[PDB]
Amino acid sequence: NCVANILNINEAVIATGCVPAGGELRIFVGSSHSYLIKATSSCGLSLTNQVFINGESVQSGGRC
Repeated sequence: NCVANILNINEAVIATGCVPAGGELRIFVGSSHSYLIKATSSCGLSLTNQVFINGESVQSGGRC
């Protein structure tokens, strides 16, 4: 499996979550917000037809 992490403008881990193999999971980031993270065959994290904001970035926390 793969891990999904969300960072803020300062590239600081603000959200965390787990993502299955070849799947996707929505993580909670902010007082009231969330972002969907899709895991590719190569554990590549990416958004689902959606864009980021405030510099929100995604990082692979590693293995679940």
